Amino acid sequence: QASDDYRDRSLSPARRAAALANLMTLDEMAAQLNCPRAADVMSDPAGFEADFPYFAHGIGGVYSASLEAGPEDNARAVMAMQQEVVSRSRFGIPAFVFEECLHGLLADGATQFPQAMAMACAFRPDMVRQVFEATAKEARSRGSQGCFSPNIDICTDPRWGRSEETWGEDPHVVTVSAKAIVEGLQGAPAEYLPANRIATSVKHFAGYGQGIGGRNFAPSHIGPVEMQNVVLPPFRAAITEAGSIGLMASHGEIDGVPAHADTHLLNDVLRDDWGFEGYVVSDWDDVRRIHSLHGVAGSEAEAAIMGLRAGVDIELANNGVYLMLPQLVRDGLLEERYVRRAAERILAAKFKCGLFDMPFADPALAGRLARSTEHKLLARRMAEESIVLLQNEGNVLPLQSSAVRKMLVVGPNAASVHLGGYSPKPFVGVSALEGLQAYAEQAGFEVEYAQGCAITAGDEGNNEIETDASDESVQADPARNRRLIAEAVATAQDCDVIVMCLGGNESTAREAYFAGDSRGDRDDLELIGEQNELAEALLALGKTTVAVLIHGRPLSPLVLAENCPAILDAFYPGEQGGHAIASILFGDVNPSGKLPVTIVRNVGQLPGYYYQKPTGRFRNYVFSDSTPLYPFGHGLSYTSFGYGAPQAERASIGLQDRLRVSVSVRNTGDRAGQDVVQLYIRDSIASRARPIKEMRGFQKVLLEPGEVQVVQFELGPEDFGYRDADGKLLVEPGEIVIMAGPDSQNLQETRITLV
Amino acid sequence: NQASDDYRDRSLSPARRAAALANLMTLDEMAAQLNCPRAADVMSDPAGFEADFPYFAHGIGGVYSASLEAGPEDNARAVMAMQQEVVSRSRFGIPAFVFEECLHGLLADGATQFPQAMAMACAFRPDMVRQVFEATAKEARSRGSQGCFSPNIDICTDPRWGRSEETWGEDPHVVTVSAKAIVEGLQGAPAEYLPANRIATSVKHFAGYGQGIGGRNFAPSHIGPVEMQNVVLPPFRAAITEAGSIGLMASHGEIDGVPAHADTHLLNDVLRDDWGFEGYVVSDWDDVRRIHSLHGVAGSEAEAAIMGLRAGVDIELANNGVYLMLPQLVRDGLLEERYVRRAAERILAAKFKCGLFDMPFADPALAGRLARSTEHKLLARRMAEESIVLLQNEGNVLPLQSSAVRKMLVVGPNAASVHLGGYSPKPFVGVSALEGLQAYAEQAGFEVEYAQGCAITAGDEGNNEIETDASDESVQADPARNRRLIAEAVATAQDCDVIVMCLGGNESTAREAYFAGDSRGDRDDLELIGEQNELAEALLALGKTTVAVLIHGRPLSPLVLAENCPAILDAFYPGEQGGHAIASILFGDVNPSGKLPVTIVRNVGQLPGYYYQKPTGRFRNYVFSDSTPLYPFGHGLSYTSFGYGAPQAERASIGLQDRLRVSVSVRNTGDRAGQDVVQLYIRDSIASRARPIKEMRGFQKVLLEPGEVQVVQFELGPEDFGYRDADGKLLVEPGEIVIMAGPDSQNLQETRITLV
Ligand SMILES: [Mg+2]
Ligand SMILES: [Mg+2]
Ligand SMILES: [Mg+2]
Ligand SMILES: [Mg+2]
Ligand SMILES: [Mg+2]
Repeated sequence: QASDDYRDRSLSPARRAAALANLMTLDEMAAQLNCPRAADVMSDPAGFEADFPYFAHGIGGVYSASLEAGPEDNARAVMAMQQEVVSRSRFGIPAFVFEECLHGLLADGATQFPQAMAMACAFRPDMVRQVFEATAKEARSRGSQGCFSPNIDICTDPRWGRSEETWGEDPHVVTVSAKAIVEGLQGAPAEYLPANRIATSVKHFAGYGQGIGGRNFAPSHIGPVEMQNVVLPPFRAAITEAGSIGLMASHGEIDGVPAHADTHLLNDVLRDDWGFEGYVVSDWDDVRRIHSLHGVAGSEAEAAIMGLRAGVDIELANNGVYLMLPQLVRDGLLEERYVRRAAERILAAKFKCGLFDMPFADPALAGRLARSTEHKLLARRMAEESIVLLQNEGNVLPLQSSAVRKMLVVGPNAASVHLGGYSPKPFVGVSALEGLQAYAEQAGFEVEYAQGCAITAGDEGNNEIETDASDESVQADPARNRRLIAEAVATAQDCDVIVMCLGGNESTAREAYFAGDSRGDRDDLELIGEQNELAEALLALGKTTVAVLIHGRPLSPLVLAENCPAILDAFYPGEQGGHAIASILFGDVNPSGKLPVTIVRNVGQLPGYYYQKPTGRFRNYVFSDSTPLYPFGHGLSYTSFGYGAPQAERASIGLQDRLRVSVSVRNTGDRAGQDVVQLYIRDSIASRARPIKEMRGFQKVLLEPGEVQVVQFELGPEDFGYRDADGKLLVEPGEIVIMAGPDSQNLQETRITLV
Repeated sequence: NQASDDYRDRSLSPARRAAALANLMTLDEMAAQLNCPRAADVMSDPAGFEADFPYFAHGIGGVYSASLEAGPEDNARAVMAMQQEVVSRSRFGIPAFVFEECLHGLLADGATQFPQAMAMACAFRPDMVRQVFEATAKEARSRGSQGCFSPNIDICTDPRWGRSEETWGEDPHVVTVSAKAIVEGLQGAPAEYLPANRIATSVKHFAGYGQGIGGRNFAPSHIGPVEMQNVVLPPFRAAITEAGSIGLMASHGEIDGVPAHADTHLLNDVLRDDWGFEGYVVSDWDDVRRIHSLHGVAGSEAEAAIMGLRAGVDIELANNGVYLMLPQLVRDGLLEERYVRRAAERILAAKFKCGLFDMPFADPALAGRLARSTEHKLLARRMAEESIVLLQNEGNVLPLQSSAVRKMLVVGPNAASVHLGGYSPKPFVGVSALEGLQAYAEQAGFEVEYAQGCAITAGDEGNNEIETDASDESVQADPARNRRLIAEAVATAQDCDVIVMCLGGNESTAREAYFAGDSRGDRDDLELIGEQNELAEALLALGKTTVAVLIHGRPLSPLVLAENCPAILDAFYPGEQGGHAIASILFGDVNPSGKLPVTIVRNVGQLPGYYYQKPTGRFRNYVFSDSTPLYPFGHGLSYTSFGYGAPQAERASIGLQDRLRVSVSVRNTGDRAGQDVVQLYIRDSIASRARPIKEMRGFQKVLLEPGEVQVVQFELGPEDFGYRDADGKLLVEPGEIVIMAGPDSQNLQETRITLV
């Protein structure tokens, strides 16, 4: 360690970081803890230094350097900025260049895969890794070596406008997805990142999705055992198994403790229990908000101090409160060892991502990868694996294209592309209307379009031209909608097939920003506005009619589910989604998605997530069907599947043993198809009450007609036990019920005993 | 505690008499004091009961619900006979605790039915609350009951909960103030022994029962330790450590996987060690067994008994309970006898304190004089007059003028029926809205007609006087029949110049969802159920003078009615004299002065909406939806008007341990006398843990003549300005406190002080 040299590429990132940090002044180390927006650094670095003198020593990171630039211009703009940063540091430390990679890179010209919750419907973690390996390549070639993704929050409240960012309600699903995403973006765990990979910052640590009322920023009520067995597991796997380099903290509070000042979470759990060696980044301006919003720090200075000592390493903010850290050290108010501790984490991450050893970006590579043929094909395939068949009464689907003459494609989400939050605007891709038009051209039937109704005012017809940004969204006028509905009814008279494209859009489910009176959470889970009136008016014509749901949050479409026989749930299907919808509507693709959330019947029945305690849904609501509209794991096929009971290899095992379980699944229908075999356990008696069922595995299987297969699962003590308030795994003797089936309701079971 | 202590010495303290007695008792005799089955089988056949349950050879801890279907004198005599059977079996003559329900009066045939608990919370008259429960205790003790499973001091944060009406609202200060007045009314002011004609309280449900997710009865609550210390516990802490509640009952539910009936931290560390409780912990009905059979935490019934007893449950409320295994478990070596002795001694000390050893069992003739006495009926009338809330009075439709009315239509599902709420004797006995208005018309010289309007539940139409069984599960009223009933009321209304709509919910749409079968009582919607809005809009379209009176259990969010009907009274369940109090307020003889003790959200999708949000709790609003409350906490109008000055603190800066005087002037700026509730709130601007944007710390109902001014005085201190950490330690921190005052939680002026 005495001989350690930071210029030695054969040394580990942590040892190069320590050797470099020993050469640095207080001001140089403190500059590494700032991450403003890139825009003002890129446009006038000399003026940025004038306004923010720390920039004489370089910078920790910048956020969103893509700006409005296409792939090659983005790469060149980052190279130019990096040269400005590296020229200011005595040691040539480049900036981290942070972007969003929720479902593809948030940058002009980049491939837009289906939204996270859409992809969660696929139950194909292998394809999730591919999607984010492709995202990483696009990001890194354009100069970004880190991102503020994945969102591995748990969606327990679909009122939340950010639900679409999550992989659903289930800890197992969110955990498996977390690992696939981190390995996709970073590569498999290694001392150094492979080339063409980027650092992840798993967010938001921890409990952000449990905000009361589904209101963004609102406190979460999470007990310590609930924290350990529901909310933390995806983070623990992302950190301790897949090796995520970064982590982002949560806006919110738990029991009065803001996450950005939560030493128990940010230090005791993350550093001591889990051994995290990467960086903790704040969410936007959330260190200041320990004071300005939560009222826990008495000033900006004290907020800076609380966040740093709690364990936040780098502040994502313009003119952040971390700009005060050098003077607070020099004034005696803050121990310099906390500046050094954070800067050493940042530096080791920068070494591990190759910043010191590699070019800044690769403009020509960036141009080849962006929306490449291979990446668009992947986005199409992901959508084909994700779309969920909710119901198909009377086998209306698949449509037979030879028997179609004139199809009406109608609805607020027919002609527009819908990509979800964190997508480059304007949206680029294949709307449902365009997918069906292109399919009709090949198949030889006619397609007619009608608006039907609007969801938000001004969002009608095409989505190709960039809609007025920063303009506040307004609900669509009901009177105009009823005239649009009558127009659609009239146009439908000579159509033999109606395809209604309904749901929500990026204005009715969205992140409610801190500024002003920004809104994005809903107090109702039905289809908003006049869409139900539209669907009823079309369904009354007695035509062959189906619905395709395009939307962000999980929706509870009761009127539609009651009156429309066939419903496809596509969430946001990505830039190739329209082709995938057409292929599924006509049975060229057999739908195979399953719901990664429970769909409750109405918002007054929340919470409805499937892993309730024995008392959680013990009592039902008066005069009201209290069953879910669709249970977790639900999804139909154009074929049928028969299941045998789960078979354990032994009837009894020791507290530390593993156990093999097998399930026989057979295609009992007419068409090749995929089903998702799902494995659940119940810990019958426990030292703390446990859910009535908890998913511990799943497996999507392709089966030809009449084909039968034995699907194998392996469970261990990490599956049969639970973690206590301190994170220690308890395995206790007694009965475990083991359940398997095609969803969380149609289960068969066997029982084993732990001894 | 001395060796000379003698359990027969009435000059000794209850605790010392209980120790002296316990030293004389066997394991089996002490264990028998830990059982509390339902009274009926003990009373009907005591020899058969002892045959079925051998511990009864040594007496019994308690019985539950001995009133049965008997009136006051027969009640008192039936308990005397049963107590003689009990006392004759105990080697030492230990009588039974006789536990009844006293939620809003004694749940027994012929007892005075006061307004429901949430209704009475609207009155902001804790002095009258104390009187109401003094009257209730008299009626209970004279009939042989010396303990009750009351008050319910849960916090109503989720109005979907079918038991909302049993609580005193959402605010910790209000529920704390109410809890102390109830305990001091039922038990008397804290004393070594209960005075005559008082009974023991068992404050329930410990702790967090109201926070069950989904508003679903029995469902887990998610409560952090600081929230628990500053929201849920303060009423229990005040009841236990200040008012001296002798008993306490635990909760059905779990927090973070820990059943409350097995929560050693709650039942021992906080209740025994931190607070110094010396009374008894009684289980809720069969909840010790359910540690095993519902929660899945105990591996067996024997393990459940052990968990409950060691956690700190002293007496099991159950038939054929798991505590019947306690003697054999001690003898088998699976349980230390000292836990049986710890529990039985608490029970015995409570019995001494309640005078069971030194008093007659009951008093049949006094029981007959007290039951629904003229003084108690008048108190029930006056309480309703103080509780009914004027929600809105657009254009000053109220008060009606009696001399100006000719023909009034009284219409709606809650007009002709009496509604008293859960935990009331059936069939209900009282003055319905219709009857109250008919009697007012007779004296006033105008006509009244009645129409059903619509039904809420099928078979519940017309008056509520003749008895029907509770074994017919309730079904919702038929919409087509209701539409015909709406048309009929429309026709009847054509000749009426005034329409009074009696709407809301009933004891079937808000009720306790019981354990057995598929019992239901919680709602996933807060609007008026069924066709009541249809009925209301049909009558409003006629253009006559129309007012609405709301009669219901849970807080309701009647958006349609709030938008379309200009004058709304909220009566909750106004007790057995409620019909008269409603009529008196409709015509101006009483100026309404109730205030809401909960926040009323616009719709169930905006829950939670309780006012004391953290700064982030309602930081963001719902897309395309008015996210303000429909009515804020503390809201209530008047037939006069009140002008408020700003709160004035006596000092701008005080020390951490100082008390502070604050005054608020209020002036009657209208033309008739009336009451208002002056309300004080604080905000701790900066705190080591984030605190609510405002927290009620005082209130005072005032009565003012036209033009009269009063300067209301409040005093605040460390317990008001600070907050309790996760261990219960009061933290007071230097820095700014905002002090706010006004007639409700939204119409406030403020001043700022500094703690140094
Ligand atoms: Mg929506
Ligand atoms: Mg077990
Ligand atoms: Mg607890
Ligand atoms: Mg109701
Ligand atoms: Mg303070």
